Amino acid sequence: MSGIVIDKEKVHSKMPDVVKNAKIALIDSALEIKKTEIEAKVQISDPSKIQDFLNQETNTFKQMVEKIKKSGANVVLCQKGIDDVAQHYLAKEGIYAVRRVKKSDMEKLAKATGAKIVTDLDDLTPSVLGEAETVEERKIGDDRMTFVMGCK
Amino acid sequence: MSGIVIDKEKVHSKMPDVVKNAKIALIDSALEIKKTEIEAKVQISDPSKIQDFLNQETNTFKQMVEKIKKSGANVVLCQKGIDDVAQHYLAKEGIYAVRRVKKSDMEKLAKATGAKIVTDLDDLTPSVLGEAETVEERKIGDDRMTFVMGCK
Repeated sequence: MSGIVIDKEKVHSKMPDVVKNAKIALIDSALEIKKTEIEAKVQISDPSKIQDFLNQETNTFKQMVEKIKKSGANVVLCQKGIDDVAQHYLAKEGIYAVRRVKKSDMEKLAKATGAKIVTDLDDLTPSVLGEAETVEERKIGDDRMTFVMGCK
Repeated sequence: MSGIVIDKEKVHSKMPDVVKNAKIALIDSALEIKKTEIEAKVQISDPSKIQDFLNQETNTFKQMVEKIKKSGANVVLCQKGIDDVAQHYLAKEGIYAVRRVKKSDMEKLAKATGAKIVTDLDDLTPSVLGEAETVEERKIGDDRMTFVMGCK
């Protein structure tokens, strides 16, 4: 019982309330494509290739999000936002996810869990993850916070 | 040998050069989603649901385009543009497709083939198609035109 509390709650529904022996993935990168990248890439596209382009992205993205499960991670604390496509997948995988985690929390979590805050998903591997005996969400007053306990 | 010539060529590659006993689908509707509908629907969306929305569209669209094969049509002459996603599918189905067909040509084709120019895909059925002994593309001088012959 040594830890970090985070005033954030799991981003999704059917995500676990508790995770015993958590393999924590600290992602500094955003698990979502900015409205500006898409709008810009859509405007500059030939009218006929808009849907083709959009499919390539959603597939690349789904392939990229999947690199989280492949690392064996069962908990992912993202510094940025996590979009709905990424929320659903992580939910089905039973992965506990939190978004908009403060930079300070990310740094603390890093040192307390021995995880390496990755800025890109192709760098997410079993070795850059953090360890913690238990990661869980609970009601603390009128707030739902995330508790990272037993920081190994 | 009675017909309509169209100064347009098949929109795709691996589409047939000839179609014997053509079952012609006259589509007044566009087989593509306007850049403006998407850009607008993307801007007004919550940043996180952009990709979800985009997937729903591509699937609805692919389901809608498929209503062409289901009618038994082997030739589709669209009054508007046909996007790349729609070009590929039609190509795999061996369906001869042409886009940006002039309104006058559409009306002529209608009366000469007995087809009903549909403005919506859910109205495409075996009965609203036209008949023609042969629909084919060929080089006429420095142009590649479409010839609808044996108009039944």
